Amino acid sequence: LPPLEKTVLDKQQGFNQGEHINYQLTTQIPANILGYQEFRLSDKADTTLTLLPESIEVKVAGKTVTTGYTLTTQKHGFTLDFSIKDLQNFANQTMTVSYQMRLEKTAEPDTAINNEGQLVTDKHTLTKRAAVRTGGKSFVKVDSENAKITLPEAVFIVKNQAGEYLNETANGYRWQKEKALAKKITSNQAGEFSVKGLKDGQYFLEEISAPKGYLLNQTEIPFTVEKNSYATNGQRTAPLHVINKKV
Ligand code: NA
Ligand code: NA
Repeated sequence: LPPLEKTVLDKQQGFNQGEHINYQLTTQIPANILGYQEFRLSDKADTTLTLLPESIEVKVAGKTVTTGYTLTTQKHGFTLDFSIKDLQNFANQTMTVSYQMRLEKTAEPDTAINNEGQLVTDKHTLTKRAAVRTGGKSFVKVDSENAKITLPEAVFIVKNQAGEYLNETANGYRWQKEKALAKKITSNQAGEFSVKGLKDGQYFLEEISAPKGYLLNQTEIPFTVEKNSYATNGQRTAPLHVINKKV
């Protein structure tokens, strides 16, 4: 029975919202492919993943293939419905399908985000899912003397190790040099705020606006994004306390 592999490239640190994720389906065309009535490769992903249809590339033994199939594409997946007769030329060879999907801003940190690769023939159906993640961190803005006095209207931007600034575009995040494009994050009535949709890393907060009555911390505030720095099975990780001294 023809096999099925699904892989994701460089998934070790998770991914940013907006990042283009490289996926691959691999199978092997059976020697007796002419015996089959049906042969279809597909992916159907979570709605947190958007397919880039122009990315899709079918190769056999390294060579790009453009006929011998009908491609269907939708927002969160595709189907390649192959002509049996045409696959005879590729009997006994490896076929890969490379494609990309964008992680949307609806992707929650510390959740399994699945795709589902599938090979359907008339004899059998093979299914293999893969999973990706993004990360985040919670914070709470507090008085330096009293951790229970939580402070609204504190405004921060985020920086990476290079001193670049997190920008929100329509589709997700990008690090860039212009401070005026920096996405702003503000502590709420409970003093709380978070950063969601970053891959693993060491990043920093820079306070650009203090709560009324309080000083601006001139020191950048380091924080780590990694697996479970935001949540563990729905239960939220405890916020980093960000302290403010009063005038
Ligand atoms: Na087919
Ligand atoms: Na959290």
